[PDB]
Amino acid sequence: MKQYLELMQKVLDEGTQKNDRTGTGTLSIFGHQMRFNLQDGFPLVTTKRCHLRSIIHELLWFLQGDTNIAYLHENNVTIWDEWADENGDLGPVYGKQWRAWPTPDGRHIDQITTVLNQLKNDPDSRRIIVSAWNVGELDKMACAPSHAFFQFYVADGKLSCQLYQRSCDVFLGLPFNIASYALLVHMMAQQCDLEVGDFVWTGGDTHLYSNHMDQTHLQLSREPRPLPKLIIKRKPESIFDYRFEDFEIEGYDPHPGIKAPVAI
Amino acid sequence: MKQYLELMQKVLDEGTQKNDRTGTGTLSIFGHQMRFNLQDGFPLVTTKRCHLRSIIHELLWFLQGDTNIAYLHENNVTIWDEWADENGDLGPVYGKQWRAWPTPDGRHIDQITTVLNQLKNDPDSRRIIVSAWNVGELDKMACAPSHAFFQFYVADGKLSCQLYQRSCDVFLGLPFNIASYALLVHMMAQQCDLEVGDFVWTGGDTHLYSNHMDQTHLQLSREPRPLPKLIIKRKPESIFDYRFEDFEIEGYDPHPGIKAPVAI
Ligand SMILES: *SCCNC(=O)[C@H]1CCCN1S(=O)(=O)c1ccc(C)cc1
Ligand SMILES: *SCCNC(=O)[C@H]1CCCN1S(=O)(=O)c1ccc(C)cc1
Repeated sequence: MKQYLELMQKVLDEGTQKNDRTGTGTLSIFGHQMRFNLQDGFPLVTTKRCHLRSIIHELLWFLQGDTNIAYLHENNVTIWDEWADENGDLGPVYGKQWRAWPTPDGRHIDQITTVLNQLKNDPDSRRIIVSAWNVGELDKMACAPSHAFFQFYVADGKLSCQLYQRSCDVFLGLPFNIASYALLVHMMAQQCDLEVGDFVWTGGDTHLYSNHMDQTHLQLSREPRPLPKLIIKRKPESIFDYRFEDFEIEGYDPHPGIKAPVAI
Repeated sequence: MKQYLELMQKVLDEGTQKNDRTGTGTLSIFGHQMRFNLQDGFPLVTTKRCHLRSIIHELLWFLQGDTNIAYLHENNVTIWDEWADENGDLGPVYGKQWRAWPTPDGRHIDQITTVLNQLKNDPDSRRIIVSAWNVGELDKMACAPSHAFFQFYVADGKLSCQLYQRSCDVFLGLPFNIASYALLVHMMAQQCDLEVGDFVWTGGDTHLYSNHMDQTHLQLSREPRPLPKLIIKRKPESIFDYRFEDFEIEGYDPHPGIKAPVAI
């Protein structure tokens, strides 16, 4: 997409050479923001085909609050396979913190139920937030949350959401992360009876891996296509009742997918 | 400063007229990002006289982990006085979370000491983060954090910092928050033998209260002056040992102070 393709070119032109924990290099910048008006269309990258299948399964898995990858296994989603332990456990990563953030005194906080009630009873709140950044549980996680904190906002009947992404693999993770959050906004807008507003994406350490450079150069030579349109075929009773088949993307016409080596 | 007046002009030109928790009335935009290269000068607003006295006191108080206004009220700092209980307590707000985030297993994490060690030993880490967003303890706090989460980053010997400010009073709070974090960045860079890089400010619900409108347009009729300069006079043994008198501002020649009323 245009903002996506400008950010890629910005990392190339001004990123500085950095080394990651894996000994692979990166070109990196710090501080970047893009805004997607979801009424202009579903923000799925069109300069390389992006499969939504796993994105959709992951989001539902998150909202259900389980962190073991058996559900992903049941639908053959393998994006989390390498962090899981022998029992398929990730520790208390995203979904555990979204639905059951553990308190000092033994209880759990359901941040999705909270934001849904704030959106419905107090939509002008300035603290309609969900944080995955549970400092006291970072050491138990298979990985520290990348897409770390998000906030919702309502204006003129429209629901917007901003994500702070402390660490961003521009080529491989970003298209995935942008779709995931746009998806959730549509879902929440429907459950709160709102229209969709903007998806504001803000990055911390925003980088392109050194072995993503040919694929980036190839992707910058293509021209973006008009954005697709998301169709939710059925309005379920609550935000926790979506099923994979509820979502359809229409008008998606991407250039060919581009394969990139994944860095562990 | 230029970035600061551009943000005021943006809220006035794009903002949505809404109300506050008290119902006061705001003009707000959702999502914004701006940058201050700290080698250009210490980002203290000059379109109205701002006093660094209180900001320094508040930051040393935060850094001690303190949440009682006693130290602030001794040094005639009254900015927290309306939130404090009859004992002067604010609850586990900012400084408590910075220095002793309570984990579910009964540990306490010192986030500042953690980012200090990560700056010295793993400056390329993509998780050098301090979060005040302790979901579990928000409702024990006199108010939920405004300047909720910040991240450090190092490139070419310079220390940068990005803050995610989930609610921003642009006219009254913002000048104080930008100067607070820029002072923090100078202190950390001093402790890690780094030079200062950029302060990146990102906002969530970013608003002007409607009783600050004439003050805001008064400010907007003035030209930004040249940025003052910060001189630190000593290199204390740790980031926790700075004193008020180690800090000097040079070249500060602001337009006149502009008073305005605060929100409850
Ligand atoms: S575990 C270290 C950082 N990686 C991640 O969190 C990965 C694990 C699977 C999902 N995320 S992702 O960054 O959103 C992602 C998604 C898809 C691909 C191909 C790579 C990364
Ligand atoms: S407790 C409700 C929100 N108010 C604050 O968090 C205040 C208390 C003092 C620090 N903050 S502030 O938003 O940074 C601020 C600073 C200075 C003035 C004059 C007003 C508000």
